Amino acid sequence: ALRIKVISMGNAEVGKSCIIKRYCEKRFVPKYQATIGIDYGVTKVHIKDREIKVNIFDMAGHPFFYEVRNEFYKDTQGVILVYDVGHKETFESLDGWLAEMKQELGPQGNIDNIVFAVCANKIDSTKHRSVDESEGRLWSESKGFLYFETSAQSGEGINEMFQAFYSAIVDLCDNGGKRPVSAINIGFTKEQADSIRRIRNCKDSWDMLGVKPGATRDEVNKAYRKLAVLLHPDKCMAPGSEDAFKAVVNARTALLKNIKLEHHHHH
Ligand SMILES: Nc1nc2c(ncn2[C@@H]2O[C@H](COP(=O)(O)OP(=O)(O)OP(=O)(O)O)[C@@H](O)[C@H]2O)c(=O)[nH]1
Ligand SMILES: [Mg+2]
Repeated sequence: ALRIKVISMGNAEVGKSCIIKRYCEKRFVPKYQATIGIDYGVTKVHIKDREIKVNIFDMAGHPFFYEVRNEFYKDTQGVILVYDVGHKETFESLDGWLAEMKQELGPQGNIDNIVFAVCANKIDSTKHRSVDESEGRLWSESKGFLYFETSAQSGEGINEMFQAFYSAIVDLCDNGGKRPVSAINIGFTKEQADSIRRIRNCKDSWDMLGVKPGATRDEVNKAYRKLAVLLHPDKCMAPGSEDAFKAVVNARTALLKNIKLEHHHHH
């Protein structure tokens, strides 16, 4: 039986609690009760035919609770990221939510092994709609997130979002908690293809990472990591990316070896 952790993020009054209670407790009330810091609960779901025990940390969206929320970003498998189509400041704030999560995970952190369901919520409201499906779908899908139009009041989109959410999370768990490689684009970036070819026909390790002689260890480190995320054969399906990755790895150590050796014979 699978044990996972789900959190909710997004501005106050956006509907995080009511999305969760609509699907898990089959209930909805119009009366607002702001989450105070964080609400913890356990629910059980059966998706695929894996039995999933879901630890939910429903977070409070008000900024006053910044310090309360920071403890609960680590070891997260799924995120319910919510805004209100009727209030565009909640959609714009979503970059800040990603930033806040990304720092509580440190530089190790790869939100790419986390499933995100973006919920454009309250589509049922008569009120003037200020965020359109194009804009939210583009912001979400361009980041590898799922996107759904939802209403906790009507139920629209709720069951479909949660079914897609938990299936992506089951797929993530069956792959060791690493983002599953999707057949829907075993293609590859153009800059990926350029970097692989530029790395074949390169005979110098300075130019292989894009740095000139006399570079800090910290600069060759930071050149290396941007190529590593670009070219790792797990992430990049282009032919020859494994050899390009190996070449980048070996170049980094060639430079790091001579840097520290020139620091030891000089100063
Ligand atoms: N019309 C409409 N109202 C909604 C919908 N979802 C939530 N609400 C209302 O919006 C208010 C806020 O909903 P919550 O779920 O408590 O919002 P929240 O994101 O949990 O807010 P905080 O916990 O304070 O961050 C409540 O009054 C809900 O009734 C919706 O889909 N449609
Ligand atoms: Mg809440």
